[PDB]
Amino acid sequence: HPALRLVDPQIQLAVTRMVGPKVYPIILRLGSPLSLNMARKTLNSLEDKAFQLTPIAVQMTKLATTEELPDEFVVVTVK
Amino acid sequence: PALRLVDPQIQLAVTRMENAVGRDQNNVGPKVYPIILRLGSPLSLNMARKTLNSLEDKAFQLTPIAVQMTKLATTEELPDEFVVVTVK
Ligand SMILES: CCCCCCCC
Repeated sequence: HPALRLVDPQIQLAVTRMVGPKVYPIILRLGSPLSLNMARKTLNSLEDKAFQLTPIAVQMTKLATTEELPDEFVVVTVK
Repeated sequence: PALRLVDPQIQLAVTRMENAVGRDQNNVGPKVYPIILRLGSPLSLNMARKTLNSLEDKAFQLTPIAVQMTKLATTEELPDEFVVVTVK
């Protein structure tokens, strides 16, 4: 019943292990939902530094027709 | 759940198409960030290329990809710029 969902092309997957860094579109077969946080060590004190997590809102159109699928991509599956 | 550290073979690519003001920020390239999983429900990853190009229905060649992820225990193991993927 989970229909394939296409992640918009500002979020892609770089796979160096198969042939150099290659960006690949992302398909999601969501079983459980999924969030996406950007982490940087920019909460600088006088001595330490902390991590701030700014969530990234990823737009996910669900796939209408399988003809829309690209020639090549990666399928991330969440159970 | 526990924090796994995906090895540099697999990283997230994020492109800033514009700026905050909408300034056309093209020809600057993507930005690759190491991935870390707040992994609850387990996760899979398959490369896919189209095959069976006899027009009938388009088919895809799903070759699984080995996700080498290492459990992290210290903060200096954590880079100063990364991405956290959270699954329930
Ligand atoms: C919304 C992007 C999901 C990327 C998951 C990558 C896990 C190796």
